[PDB]
Amino acid sequence: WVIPPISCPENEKGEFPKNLVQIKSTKVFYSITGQGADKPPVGVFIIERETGWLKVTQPLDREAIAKYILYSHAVSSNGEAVADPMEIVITVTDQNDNRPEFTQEVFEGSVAEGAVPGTSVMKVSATDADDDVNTYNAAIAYTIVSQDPELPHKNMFTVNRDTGVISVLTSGLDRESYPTYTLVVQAADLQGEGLSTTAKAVITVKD
Amino acid sequence: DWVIPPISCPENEKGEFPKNLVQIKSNRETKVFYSITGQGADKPPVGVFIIERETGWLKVTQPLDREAIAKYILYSHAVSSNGEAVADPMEIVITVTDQNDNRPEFTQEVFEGSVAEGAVPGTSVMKVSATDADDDVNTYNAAIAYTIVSQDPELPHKNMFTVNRDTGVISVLTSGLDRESYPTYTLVVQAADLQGEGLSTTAKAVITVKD
Ligand SMILES: [Ca+2]
Ligand SMILES: [Ca+2]
Ligand SMILES: [Ca+2]
Ligand SMILES: [Ca+2]
Ligand SMILES: [Ca+2]
Ligand SMILES: [Ca+2]
Repeated sequence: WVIPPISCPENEKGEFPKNLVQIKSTKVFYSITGQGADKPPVGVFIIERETGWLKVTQPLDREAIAKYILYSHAVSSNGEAVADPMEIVITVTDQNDNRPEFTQEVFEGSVAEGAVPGTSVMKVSATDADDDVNTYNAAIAYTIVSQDPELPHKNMFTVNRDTGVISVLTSGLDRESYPTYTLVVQAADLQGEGLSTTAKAVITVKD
Repeated sequence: DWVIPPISCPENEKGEFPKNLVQIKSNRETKVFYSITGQGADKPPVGVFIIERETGWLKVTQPLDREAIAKYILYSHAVSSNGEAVADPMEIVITVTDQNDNRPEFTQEVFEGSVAEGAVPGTSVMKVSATDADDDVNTYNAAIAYTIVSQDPELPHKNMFTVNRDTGVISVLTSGLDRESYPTYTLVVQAADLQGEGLSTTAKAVITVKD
């Protein structure tokens, strides 16, 4: 045989089917087997019997299947396999089509009112379904969007953009005055420059 | 003949470099040395692509940028240890595939428009436009949807105007324009790719109410 590495981007558009590669091996008839061919999901990839042109029949979702393993078969017209089945690996390449997702809707934390600026309070966390191995499409930066109340100061807390750890930023926390803060926290991919989602951190001020 | 399949590589890849692409081969029989020529190999940008001289493994050495170069045209060479080419150079085409790494940008910071006060709801006012440097032929990464983010003043109500999400045409949505109370509106308009769901930017549309 001879089998090149094969790639298809997810979320393609336009006319289908789309040509991938021509598989070459008495007239020969080409077949593919495997999950994605004759097994679920059935018919995502096909091959032309006579030409050996391997094709994709629909847009792909990498977050469903990121890698397909198929086998090509070559059968003469008289009915004999003229070659061993050849392993074909198709790599589905990533597009940034998933926003980060916070693991909780409302994270809860507490802080001692006398805690010095720079004191760690709590941690927020988010996942991103996109390709964190080969891309930055899942590279999350955390930021604080808003603080309620805006008292005594507007920015009482800060979040570490890599780790999602929230710390005391400035002085002035006081249980008697404002016992609770609701922060809107954001997670944004492409290292903060990309798609984003929000959630809340509720911080209660202790003695 | 040579054997050369389609080669593609996504832009903006991270991780360890270099990365394997495909193995280049010829059926010839002495010890063969492989090499590559072209822009991206031995010509500017030099060394983006390299080949292992004895194995024929073609590799990329760094992240690519489709908006700089979307397609490379290289040639592979096969030379015996005695110094004679043992095949004719083979064209190798490398397609750089798109990532959504460009946010849309409006063609102006402030678009200016104007509307007669008694214009019936549904009347076209002005147009906003944005472009996107990503691949609009093959992806949704440059597929812009227009929306109105905000209207100032919010009087006599909000939603005085609307925007066609495909065309950027701003029209009168509801009645109530009154130049002697609210002489102008500043709309914050957004263009967002992936059909409205993706990367976004904002601009202003300032509308002067005529009589
Ligand atoms: Ca997907
Ligand atoms: Ca993502
Ligand atoms: Ca994806
Ligand atoms: Ca780019
Ligand atoms: Ca874009
Ligand atoms: Ca791009």
